[PDB]
Order: sequence, then structure tokens, then C-alpha cells
Amino acid sequence: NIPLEMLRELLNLVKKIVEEAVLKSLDAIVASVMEANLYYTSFSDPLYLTMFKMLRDTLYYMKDLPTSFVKEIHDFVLEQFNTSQGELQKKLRCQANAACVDLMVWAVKDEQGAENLCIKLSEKLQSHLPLLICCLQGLGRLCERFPVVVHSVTPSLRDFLVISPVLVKLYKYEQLRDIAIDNICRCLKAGLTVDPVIVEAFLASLSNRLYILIPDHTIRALGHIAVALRDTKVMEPILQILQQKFCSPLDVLIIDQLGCLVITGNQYIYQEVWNLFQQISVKAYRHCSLAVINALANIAANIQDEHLVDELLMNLLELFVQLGLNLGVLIPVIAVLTRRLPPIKEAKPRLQKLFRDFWLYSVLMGFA
Repeated sequence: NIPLEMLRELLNLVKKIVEEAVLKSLDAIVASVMEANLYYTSFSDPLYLTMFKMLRDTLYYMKDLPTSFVKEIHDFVLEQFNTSQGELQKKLRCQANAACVDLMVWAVKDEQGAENLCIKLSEKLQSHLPLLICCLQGLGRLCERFPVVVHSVTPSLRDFLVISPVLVKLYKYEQLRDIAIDNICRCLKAGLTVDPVIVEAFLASLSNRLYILIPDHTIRALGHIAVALRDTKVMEPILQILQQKFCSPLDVLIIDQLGCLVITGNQYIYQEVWNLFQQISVKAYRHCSLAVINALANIAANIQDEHLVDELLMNLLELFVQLGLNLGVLIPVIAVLTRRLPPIKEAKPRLQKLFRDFWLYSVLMGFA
């Protein structure tokens, strides 16, 4: 229960300490002391960064604020931003600038103001790195708060992803990419929260873009959105898209995505993916022969439905007994699966027959 006048005097303190003349005087006395003869060298940038960081933090989570206070806060941050940013267009000031960005997005309460903020950030994006990442975070948060401007911000984020010279120069890394796709997923979920038809338009647009090294980014985004909507008319479209998108070293990470897709825990999806893997194994794209079993190695450790566990165990036992008619690589996954279960006492005699056949084949081949 902080009374308001303490906030007012804190604003007075912060506006008094951001004076530049006092900084110049401190620099002059620092020079006098240095020439008179110590850890710090220049106080201006560190003091400014500390003061802006505390300004951002100490007014971060505080709520229940009427109109005059927030409008004057917005005045402070906008005038400081205009004075500061419009001068370095010729180091550590970017952190303070990003603090100003994070503070000013809290002090907005009008949809038109949000639209103006999005327009300015879109203008600055399509051309310091902390400033860009904080701009992306602010765009994501603002889109999360206001569902109206989602269609306004949907293209601005996609055009950068589908087309990034800075990333190309950096390659010759991925944190910005993953935070960007996370913001994309948050924007999509916020949009579909209010409008049940925007997601269909977005998936149609991404399918059209896929039709026309962008496939790697597209596949990663598709995997991220698919795992994002695991709970929720939405799983069937992505299922059919991934079914129809098959077909080239680009197939290495597709099954990697399928391994994560297995986690969702749907009987039909599990049957489809297991049938696809069985067909691939029977045919043996020879290069994928290793990759697929690697996917199994990842699948074996990420199953939580016991029904799926026993079904997978039976399926791989049947696959092993069928392939007997090269076979020494299928044991590690069985060991990993069986190390997660207590010793078995009795079950369906089908399991007993499968185990007996497996041991018979093992002793025939002399693996023991």
C-alpha cells in the first residue's frame, strides 16, 4: 500500500538525477582527482544505465494507476526517448533505451496508440540488438493484450521471417529466431482466442508461401505451432498439411518433428506415424535408415501414456520378429523402454509368445 506522494517524490528524484550538468560536474571532479594522484573511470554511462534500470524495475509490476500518472509517465519516457535515440545515428545506452521501450508499452491504454506503436516498430524493424529483441517482446506483449490489432501485426512479423540480411551476415544466432517464433505462436493464439477464422487464413497463407533456405524456417515454424496447439478442429488441419507436405536432405528434420508430434498422445496419429515408420523400414531414401531409428531413440524416452508404451513394445517386438526372415541395432531402444518398467509377472499370452520367439531368434543368431 504505497501512498502516491512517495511515487511523486520518487519521480522528482529520478527527474533531478537525470540532469546532464551534474554529470559534467562529476566528470570534472573525477578529472581533478585523477590528476591529483579506484575502480570506475567514467560515471555517465554506468550511472545512467543503473538509474534507468531502476526506473524501469521500480515501476514495472505496480498497478491500479489513474490517468494523469500514466500520461505523465508516457510524457517522461517519450521525451527521454526523443532526446536520446535521435543522436546516435552517426554502446551501453541501448540497454537504457530498451528499458524505456519496456516502460512505455506499459503506459498505453488506447487502441490507436497501440497501432501507432506497432507502426513505428514495424518501420524500425524492416531496415542495438537488445533494442531489437525488446521491440519484438513489446510487440508480442501488445498483441497479446489487444486482440484487435492481430491482423494488423500478423504480416509485419511474417515478412521478416519469410524474407533478414543481418542473419545472413551473422551466419557467415538462433535465440532471436526462437523468440520470434514464440512471439508468432503467442500472436496466433491471441488472435484465435477471439476470432475462430483467423487461424484458417494464416494456415492458408503459410501453405501458399510454402507452395511458392526458407523451407527450414517454415518447417521449424510449422513444428512450433503444431506443438503449441496440442490441446486445441485445429489438429486435423495441421495433420493433413503434414501428411500432404511429404516430398533431398530436407527430410532429416521432418521425422525429428514427427518425434515431437508423437508426444501429443493420439491413437490415430500414433497409428499413422508407426505405419509410416514401418513402411520406411520395410522399403530399406536410404540415408534416413539411421535417422528414423534415432527418432525412435528420442520417442522411447518421451512417452507417458502406458497404453501407448505397451502398444509400442508389442509393435517393435512384432517388427523384430518379422525382420528376422543389421538386426543388432534395434536392442538399445528396447533396453531404454524396458528400463522404465517394473519386472513383469503375468500378462496376455501373446506377450509370452513374442518373448519366446525373440529369445529363440536371439539364441539361433548367438547374440547372447
